[PDB]
Amino acid sequence: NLRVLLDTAIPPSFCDTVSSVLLDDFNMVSLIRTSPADSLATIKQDNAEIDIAITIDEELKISRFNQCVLGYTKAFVVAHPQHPLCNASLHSIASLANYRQISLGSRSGQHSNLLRPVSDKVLFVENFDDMLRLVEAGVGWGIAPHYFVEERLRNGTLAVLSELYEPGGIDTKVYCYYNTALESERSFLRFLESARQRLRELG
Amino acid sequence: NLRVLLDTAIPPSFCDTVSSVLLDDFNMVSLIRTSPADSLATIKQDNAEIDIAITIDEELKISRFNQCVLGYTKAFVVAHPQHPLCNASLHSIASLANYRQISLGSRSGQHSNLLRPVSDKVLFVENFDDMLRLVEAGVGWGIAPHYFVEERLRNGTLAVLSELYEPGGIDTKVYCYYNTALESERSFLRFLESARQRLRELG
Ligand SMILES: CC(C)(C)c1nc(Cn2cnc3ccc(Cl)cc3c2=O)cs1
Ligand SMILES: CC(C)(C)c1nc(Cn2cnc3ccc(Cl)cc3c2=O)cs1
Repeated sequence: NLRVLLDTAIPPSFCDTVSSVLLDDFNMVSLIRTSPADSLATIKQDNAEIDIAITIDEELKISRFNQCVLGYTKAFVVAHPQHPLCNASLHSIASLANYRQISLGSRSGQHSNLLRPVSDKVLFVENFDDMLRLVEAGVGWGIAPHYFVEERLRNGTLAVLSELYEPGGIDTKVYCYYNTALESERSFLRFLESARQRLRELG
Repeated sequence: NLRVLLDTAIPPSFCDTVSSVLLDDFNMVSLIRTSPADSLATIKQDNAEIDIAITIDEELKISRFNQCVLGYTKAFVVAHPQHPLCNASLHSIASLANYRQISLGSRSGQHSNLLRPVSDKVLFVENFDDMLRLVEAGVGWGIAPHYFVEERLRNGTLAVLSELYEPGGIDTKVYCYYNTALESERSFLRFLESARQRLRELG
């Protein structure tokens, strides 16, 4: 019986790539979604008995847990197209610290360097849906995964601010945190191989 | 008159891409090499009067300085091919904390999250040459830029440990830190455009 944690920044297309592989080898595979803000916090509770976390969050090192890289994924800074930063201050880039950010909150109340808010005017939410709902309402700007802003950018509901900072979207590593135990069995290695190929072609 | 800082992790091929561009627009262009460990430390001294830093090091935000991404570059974990971690513990990956690291020292004595050593047994050096000299001598392992370990890996002098952690080498963003002043003049934007194209095709 195996527990796997995917944060809500991992496209749910990926979430199949593993699932088809892991059931070849394992009898029971439990998939658990979490805020990227909650991914590392969670696996650090032993009682949670997580054996794999796919998350964008980075941490020096965790107890009974090895890190590797599965691949890369995109994120944009988005705001309401009428937003002061659309074009008028767009070239400014570092203006973001002065406008209100819609940031993912953490249950733990504290954040990594990566996912810590950058503005002093912050409004915390649990998930990317809440974030973008508020961002469409012109309440603030936010950083969301590509799969969450695809539709809205085509619709013109949302506008990108990040293109000058990082053309093509903000490249973000996807880490695999894995219980040290798995490091030997060919099963885990099959999963990595597939998972890597299967997220390579999603670019 | 314009001062530009390239850390020693930026391939010196790149270091031309800019230089050909910047002299179209500027009359005097001063190129300054620094340890990636010293790049941000340096520009934070106003008396240094740096107007651009190309560095792999990341920092939340700097005074009178905006950040953007020029592109990506490779880094490998290397050790002497006889090294205990070649193959015998290679799959271990997190063993690195237990073997001696050859880390870039900083003049400032302190390091970013990114460039901070990961082993407790550290041996600091000024530059990647010293690092690899010691790594060939089997004294410890180290993380070096691709351009520095190309030859030695073909020669078999050095071996990669990083391939399971991150197939293809460790992707590392190259940031451009730029004095806020430049954000308006078309000159800087020409430089970014070129610099981005010119580092894209170096992959
Ligand atoms: C603050 C600024 C410049 C906009 C950046 N911040 C990050 C760090 N960061 C944060 N939140 C994210 C959420 C989802 C995803 Cl998919 C990625 C990120 C991310 O990289 C980078 S670039
Ligand atoms: C500790 C470990 C797992 C091996 C990693 N550390 C980094 C962070 N890091 C550090 N030193 C570097 C030097 C040159 C270059 Cl080109 C890149 C790096 C780098 O990414 C990543 S992966």
